[PDB]
Amino acid sequence: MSGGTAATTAGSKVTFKITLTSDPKLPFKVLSVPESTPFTAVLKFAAEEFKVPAATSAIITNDGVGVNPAQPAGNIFLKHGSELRLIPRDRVGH
Repeated sequence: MSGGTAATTAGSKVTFKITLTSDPKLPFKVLSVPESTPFTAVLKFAAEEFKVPAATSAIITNDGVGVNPAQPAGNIFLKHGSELRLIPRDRVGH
């Protein structure tokens, strides 16, 4: 079949993998978007699956880096890649 891809593939795009590190559950989230899409939209789609507010939530990495929704998807994948995690901000700015 032509045009029957279960995963969204447009051509030049970066894949993101976010899991819940603060909660006991670890529902992985796959976000396939182009470098044009900023991390603000990426964190939004991830927070949508986690059932949490993206405005008051930050994205850390599997190593231990609190990445913020400001850089573009291309820069986020270039810096870390697909190792990401969702964490709710408790104080002003995490």
